[PDB]
Amino acid sequence: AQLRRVTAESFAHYRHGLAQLLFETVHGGASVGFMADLDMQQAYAWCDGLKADIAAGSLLLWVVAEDDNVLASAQLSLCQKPNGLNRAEVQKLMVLPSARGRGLGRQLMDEVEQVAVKHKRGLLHLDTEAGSVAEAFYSALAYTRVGELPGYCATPDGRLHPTAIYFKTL
Ligand SMILES: CC(=O)SCCNC(=O)CCNC(=O)[C@H](O)C(C)(C)COP(=O)(O)OP(=O)(O)OC[C@H]1O[C@@H](n2cnc3c(N)ncnc32)[C@H](O)[C@@H]1OP(=O)(O)O
Repeated sequence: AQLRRVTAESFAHYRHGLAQLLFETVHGGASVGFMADLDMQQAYAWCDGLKADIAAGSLLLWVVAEDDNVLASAQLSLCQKPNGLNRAEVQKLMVLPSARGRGLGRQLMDEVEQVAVKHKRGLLHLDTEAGSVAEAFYSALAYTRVGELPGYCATPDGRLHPTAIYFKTL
């Protein structure tokens, strides 16, 4: 199982594995953008909407994989505004339910942070469901908690919940 940065040219190889990861993460209960009715048709559409920012270089995408089998993934959105070059937003960090607790989340974030540094990004920020396993995760990775935004998004079943803002100065 290896970590690879995905390009526009290698995307096709991981597209299916990435849609299944999103699929299992959503139905595992996480708030990562979708509802309980997400099916593979919609996961594929999510994957296809990533292709252009990945080809344009503003969205970096990684996966931890066994060939085409994707066990986890992480993305970094490089801010492109003329006064925001010092920052980037971590998003879509996900690990198959069955492969959790084995350190994959952390192997991804360590890559993300090192590439962030190689792209002169002094600031990494993100938001994630308040009270979720993702909170203890970022905290363990020494990300600082800013606080919450109430009713930020709904859980896959409809319930409104807050998101919690975290950051890391690299
Ligand atoms: C911007 C963002 O991406 S927000 C999206 C966040 N993603 C999600 O909520 C998706 C659902 N969750 C997941 O896919 C996973 O649980 C992730 C990505 C949050 C990370 O999970 P894993 O890959 O299994 O984490 P990993 O084992 O690398 O975490 C390392 C440390 O984090 C902490 N940790 C991980 N899982 C947990 C948990 N369930 N409870 C408490 N602490 C935990 C621990 O400190 C752990 O060190 P340890 O194993 O010695 O105790």
